[PDB]
Amino acid sequence: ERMCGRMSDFCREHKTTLRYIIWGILIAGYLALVIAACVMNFHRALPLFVITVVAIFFVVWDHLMAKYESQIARFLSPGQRLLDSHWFWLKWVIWGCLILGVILWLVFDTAKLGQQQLVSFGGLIIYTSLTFLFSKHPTKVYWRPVFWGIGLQFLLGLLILRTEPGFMAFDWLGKQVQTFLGYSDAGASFVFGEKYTDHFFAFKVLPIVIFFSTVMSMLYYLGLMQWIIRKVGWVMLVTMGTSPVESVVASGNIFIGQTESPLLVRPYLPYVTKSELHAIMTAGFSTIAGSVLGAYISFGVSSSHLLTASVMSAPAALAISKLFWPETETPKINLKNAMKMESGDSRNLLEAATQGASSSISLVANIAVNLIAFLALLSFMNSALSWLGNMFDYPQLSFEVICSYVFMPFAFMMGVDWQDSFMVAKLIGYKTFFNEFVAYQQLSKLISLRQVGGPKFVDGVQQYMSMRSEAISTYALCGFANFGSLGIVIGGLTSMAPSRKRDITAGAMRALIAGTIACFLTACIAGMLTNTP
Amino acid sequence: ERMCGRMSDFCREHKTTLRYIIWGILIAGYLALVIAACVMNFHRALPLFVITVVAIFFVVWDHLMAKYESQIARFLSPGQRLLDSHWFWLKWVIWGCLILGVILWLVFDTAKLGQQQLVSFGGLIIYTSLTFLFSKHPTKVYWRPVFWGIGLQFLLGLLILRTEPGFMAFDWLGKQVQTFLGYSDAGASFVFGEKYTDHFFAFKVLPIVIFFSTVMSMLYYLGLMQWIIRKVGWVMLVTMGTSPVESVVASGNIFIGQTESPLLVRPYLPYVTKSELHAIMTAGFSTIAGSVLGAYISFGVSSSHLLTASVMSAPAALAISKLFWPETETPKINLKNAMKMESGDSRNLLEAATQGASSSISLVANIAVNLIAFLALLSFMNSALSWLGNMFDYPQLSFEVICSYVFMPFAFMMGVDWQDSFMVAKLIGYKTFFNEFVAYQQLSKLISLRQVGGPKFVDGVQQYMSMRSEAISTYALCGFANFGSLGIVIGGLTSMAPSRKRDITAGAMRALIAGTIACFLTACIAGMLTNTP
Amino acid sequence: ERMCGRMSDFCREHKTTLRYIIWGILIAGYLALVIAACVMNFHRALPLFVITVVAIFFVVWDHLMAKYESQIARFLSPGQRLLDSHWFWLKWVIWGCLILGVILWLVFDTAKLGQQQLVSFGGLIIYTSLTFLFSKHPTKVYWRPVFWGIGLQFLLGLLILRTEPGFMAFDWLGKQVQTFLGYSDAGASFVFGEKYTDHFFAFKVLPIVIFFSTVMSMLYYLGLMQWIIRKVGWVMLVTMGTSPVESVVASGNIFIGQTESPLLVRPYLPYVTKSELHAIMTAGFSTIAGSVLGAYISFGVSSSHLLTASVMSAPAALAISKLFWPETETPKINLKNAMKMESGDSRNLLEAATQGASSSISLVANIAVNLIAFLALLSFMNSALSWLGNMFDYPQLSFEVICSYVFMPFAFMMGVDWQDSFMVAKLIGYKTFFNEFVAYQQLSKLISLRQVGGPKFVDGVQQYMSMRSEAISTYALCGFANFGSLGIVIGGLTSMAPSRKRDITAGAMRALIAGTIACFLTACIAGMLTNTP
Ligand SMILES: NC(=O)c1ncn([C@@H]2O[C@H](CO)[C@@H](O)[C@H]2O)n1
Ligand SMILES: NC(=O)c1ncn([C@@H]2O[C@H](CO)[C@@H](O)[C@H]2O)n1
Ligand SMILES: NC(=O)c1ncn([C@@H]2O[C@H](CO)[C@@H](O)[C@H]2O)n1
Ligand code: NA
Ligand code: NA
Ligand code: NA
Ligand code: NA
Ligand code: NA
Ligand code: NA
Repeated sequence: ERMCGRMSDFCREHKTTLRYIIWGILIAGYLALVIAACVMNFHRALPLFVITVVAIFFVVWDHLMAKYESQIARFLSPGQRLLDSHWFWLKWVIWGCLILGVILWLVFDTAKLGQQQLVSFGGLIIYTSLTFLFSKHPTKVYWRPVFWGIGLQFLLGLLILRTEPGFMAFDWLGKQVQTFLGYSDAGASFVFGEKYTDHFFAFKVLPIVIFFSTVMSMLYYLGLMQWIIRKVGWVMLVTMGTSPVESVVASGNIFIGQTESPLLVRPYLPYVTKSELHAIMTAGFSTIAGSVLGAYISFGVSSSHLLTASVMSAPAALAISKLFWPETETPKINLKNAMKMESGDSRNLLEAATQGASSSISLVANIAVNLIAFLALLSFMNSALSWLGNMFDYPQLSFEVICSYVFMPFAFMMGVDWQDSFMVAKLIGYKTFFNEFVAYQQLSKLISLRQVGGPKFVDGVQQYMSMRSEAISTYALCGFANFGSLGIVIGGLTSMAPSRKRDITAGAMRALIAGTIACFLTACIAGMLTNTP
Repeated sequence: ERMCGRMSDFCREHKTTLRYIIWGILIAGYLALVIAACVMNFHRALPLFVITVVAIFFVVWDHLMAKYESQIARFLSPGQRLLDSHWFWLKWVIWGCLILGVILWLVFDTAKLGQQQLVSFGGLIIYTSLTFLFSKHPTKVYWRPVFWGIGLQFLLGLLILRTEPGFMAFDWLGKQVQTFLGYSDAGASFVFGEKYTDHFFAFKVLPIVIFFSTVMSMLYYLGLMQWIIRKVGWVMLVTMGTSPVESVVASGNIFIGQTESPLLVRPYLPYVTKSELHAIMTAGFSTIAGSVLGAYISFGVSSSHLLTASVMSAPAALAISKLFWPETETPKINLKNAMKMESGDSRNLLEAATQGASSSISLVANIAVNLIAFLALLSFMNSALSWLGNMFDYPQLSFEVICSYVFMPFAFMMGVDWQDSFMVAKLIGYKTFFNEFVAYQQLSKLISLRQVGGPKFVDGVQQYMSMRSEAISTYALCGFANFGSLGIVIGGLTSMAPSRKRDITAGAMRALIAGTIACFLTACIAGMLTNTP
Repeated sequence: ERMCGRMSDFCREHKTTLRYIIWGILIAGYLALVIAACVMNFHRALPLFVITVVAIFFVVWDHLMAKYESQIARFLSPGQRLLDSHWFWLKWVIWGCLILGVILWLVFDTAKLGQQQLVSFGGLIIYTSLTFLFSKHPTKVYWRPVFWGIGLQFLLGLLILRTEPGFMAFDWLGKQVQTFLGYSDAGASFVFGEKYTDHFFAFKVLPIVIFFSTVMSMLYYLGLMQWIIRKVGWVMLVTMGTSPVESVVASGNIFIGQTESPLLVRPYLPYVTKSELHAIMTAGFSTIAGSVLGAYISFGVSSSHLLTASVMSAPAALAISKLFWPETETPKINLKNAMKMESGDSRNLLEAATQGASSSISLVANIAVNLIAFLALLSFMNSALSWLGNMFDYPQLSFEVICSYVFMPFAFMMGVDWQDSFMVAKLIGYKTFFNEFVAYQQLSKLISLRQVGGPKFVDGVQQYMSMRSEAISTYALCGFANFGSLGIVIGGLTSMAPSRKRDITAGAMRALIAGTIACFLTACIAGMLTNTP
């Protein structure tokens, strides 16, 4: 096999040029398809052209930043020095302008919108004040992250809610997800037959969770998920001044669950501080995963609001975490170590899909069993309370009634009107004691009732509430924060960092409370920008 | 935060009084609700008053025993010394009176009831004699536990079967369980839709198992389960004279499965003797769990008889275990170590519920798969036997026919009449080779046939049997003793005590046989007290 | 208990004779039943007589070989020496006769059958040549296994396809399996109700997998599976000259999956060579398991062809493995060590059934989830391609179209006609990127369409293809070779042999390719013997 040896030697000699040429040919073929499509018809091929353009722009941008990082940093340095020199007096001017802007916005927009929006702003202040009073180290508070996190939420809300471009963008983004979740019906129909709709939740909704988990694993293998995570984490790190580890985890928890987001930084967990560990747990409790997003949309919950809430939950989580548990130690991990995220042990795309599918088995099983147990307990509790309430000739006592009268102040501070605050309080109670699947199920019921158009009151009982209240409830309920999740979060994090078991347990409860506050903070910002129809 | 530090110092200074006062206020509030309910109406609030009274009585009782244990023991000592002094002659009088009482009961009650009850008593003697002949150490038999265990069963049967108070109490207790298992329909309806009744067993019965497992975990967290276990174990220990470890496990196996009852004593397993290890396995094989109780009731099996059999199975298990495998060593574990039972790692009630729910996944999955395999094998075996039986012009040969002609003597000794003994033998065969889900399914069929009222014989084949025979079959089938369970029992116990693998394997088969004998012993006692309608 | 001690002493003294006599009595009873059945009627009892006769023959044969092995080997030795002496010249005569026979068969049978059969023979040559060119060590090729493996396939095909006895035998064997898979309906009906047919695949097909897995475990406990494996492995070892380890694994992969066949040789995995490890993986990828056989038959795929393909896949796997990755080291494991296969830790038959049932849980769960994900991805890909294809006014672009135009040459070489080659290529694509459940589902659709008798072309689109093409597709698709299975195969084999992780990864890709080639080789042989109707 002398010829074979010569071929092997030739391949070894010019390995780099051979593969580079092959990739170049593939790129040229793709560009040829794009240009030909535009030539035949442009209006029909516009989205393909747009996707190609943005991809080219980002690839060129990333290459330039990597290659010319030193030159750009040196070029920026003189301006930074000048700003540092004049900052001692310029800080008052900047702060005064920002305060004036906030005042003007309240006077000319919030007051015009109505009283409820002002109450939302007041609740935002009150929640922040309460977090300060009950802080771990009230004296040792670094206020830069708190203000920046709130400001970033306010800017995101303005761009996505009060501007036609952002409103259109997220409405389009939500509609694509709604289209994407319909593909799972093909697999559900075969496995469970054409009668799979006889059992809606089990045979139609859970397959959506399976399909999304598969896609998320495929994206992780390709590396797009990390690409977005790094881009977002840099913004939060630069503006807020947080540690790289917590910034990366917060950015990654937008798309990933509480139990799989810390895996983005596994080696460095033993060396993190208590504050960073608290922030990690807080971020997990203040967000949802991309696998369960489709199920909530299938119920009837707005896709745009869910996406907006998930994005806004990261800066709030870090801001509340820093205020609730500030940093009193020296961080050890650096930016390069945090940003590098180890992809899984998948040789090819299809193997990644199988791994994602297999992981979804325990996910759906636990979801189904937990729902069965919780609803069974709820029915038992309601029957028992009715039995106890009949002694005083009040047989209507129920878990809902107690929660409505208990969690009412929390909803009123978020800007919900007096009548609907009692209805939102029930959803808050469902989320706090059970999981958020129950709360969104009840919320979907109310949304459907309103869309039907039936009477708003029957026998003196309110049947549905306003559209604005539904939006606020959507933001407040977007989280994995429940008393039950405390144990599994602790167990998983100890399994990843056995040496830090003592520290993990200490901050878990504070993190669980911080996550709920962060969700409420997002709801307050949504409430003060939405209008009363 | 000087004020915060002062508040923290104040809380630390009087931590004990602060929490005690809070608990006192809660207790006062509960009492205020109870008294107010009684004032408004007494007949309507009676059960709440009763529950409060018994709870107060037990709390006071437990506190007094804990505080005044030494004084009470010293007060009792003189009487014990006097009894010991006169016991050498007083033992004959007591034994003679007990023998005379047994004779009188047989003559004036059993003979009046009929021949079958006398046969039940004879079978009770015969089973005990057979256990003695095939004992491990026939010479080294301690007869106190054997007689006390049988006597306790006889007293329990008299109080629960032949007295209006006990009969009413357990009928009421069974009805509450029947009400309790209906709450799972709320969760089943949502997960599996309103058509969940199209698939009865999978979508309605298994959720009952999930719900009960959840409740059992919640009770274990609160500590009620241990409270009852200690109370029962003390009675068996004091009367029978068994070791604390086996007494606790036997009392706990009334409510818990064979594989989770030994966890009540995990640390001390390596130090137990062979006899105690045999008793532990025997108790597991002679009882059922509280999670599968609802499924059996859903089939149609009597709730009262199931509860009565579960209670009566513990003294029988210990009695047969001691006789079959008596003690020839010195026990090491003491009472205080055995009674202390380590609760699970659950921070709150809701976390306990989630843990109980998660554990039920493997339970229902194994149940469903095992049933599919066993019934498929049963159909294959019956077809093969019919194929083989046709050679001799007898195509009716089947697994049922062989079992009916094989296990008939065991049922006749339990007091079943000649005609129905062949029908009970089939159920015994189903339980021995398959699990007890199959046997109870067949028993429910027969119960439904009788309740319908159709012909008792069609084409010369008996369709159903008497009510008394159904009760006896209910007692005999209440156990986890099957050839398949031998492996999983050994594996789980080795996993808990790796060093004792050699001892565990040796006694597993004897324990499996002892459990079946104990179940038969309970059935014999039930048969000799029930009447022929 | 002096009598008991005497009985124990008597049992110990003559333990061997006591159990031997008991077994003899049981054998005599069985023979009495057989003879009596024949006496009453012979034609009705014929199959029982046949089974008894063959069992007796094999038992006697095995005993004689074990006892008289040395004498037989010595008796054969002189002939072997004489053949070795004259082999230097006799080899040319034997080889020439074999070549002449092949030529005569082609001229007088293949040419008569038609052109397509000749193309199948050409494809067989071409696939072998390609494996030679891309071999790991082309110079160090041992050609004995390659020719013997192909020859054994040719002989098996002749006996099973072109002879009435073999054709009848495998048709009968397939029909028995079809009867055997109907027994699972008994368990499915109870667990999932009488409406279990509303969801065909989940509630009827998967239980078949559960039932077969249970039966396979029971057979493994009894030892029949090993008995057949040794008999087949000896034939392949003697004729082909392969190592005992790979021969045993190849014979065992006919009945067992890729992940459980290596367990037949667990201790010796660290000591195998690279070539043997490659052969093990190749055999796993070139065969299916007996648990999934029923599901494929339920779809509508021929049982006889599936059995024939599974048998023919072992010699092909070894032949291709040796050619693709020949041996350049010295094997260490011997025949006695390889043949001894350690049965599982099952005390009795029923425990084995439970263990087999439990293992099937993960099997069916992974199957269902993988199918849901793959079909969902397929729908998404097709929609995306249609969206991209509309730019060029070609909205019919799809995964099927691309695969049809890509994998066409592979199907044409196997002997499929021009029109049907494009249809077979789609099935090949489904098997390569997804699993073989999808491909067989599509194949069953085509088979049903043909059996209906509808038009073969509608709107110029072929709806179904010939019966011969369906057979060829059946042979080509019989394998577990897919890109996704690569990871799980590597993980399982590393878990069994941790030290060989580096070697396992290197040969996995070559093994995956070899398995597909082996499946194609079987299809080519089937194509050249089947006739065009
Ligand atoms: N991808 C994940 O990690 C995930 N998804 C769902 N849940 C759990 O399911 C519950 C309800 O959806 C949540 O509270 C979580 O505890 N976890
Ligand atoms: N809670 C438990 O431990 C449990 N419950 C059921 N089973 C098993 O399920 C089988 C039939 O119910 C029993 O024989 C047991 O082996 N075990
Ligand atoms: N018994 C087994 O080992 C088995 N059975 C099925 N599969 C997997 O299921 C997939 C489709 O059946 C195959 O590719 C295998 O990867 N494995
Ligand atoms: Na999240
Ligand atoms: Na949130
Ligand atoms: Na039990
Ligand atoms: Na029992
Ligand atoms: Na196989
Ligand atoms: Na194959």
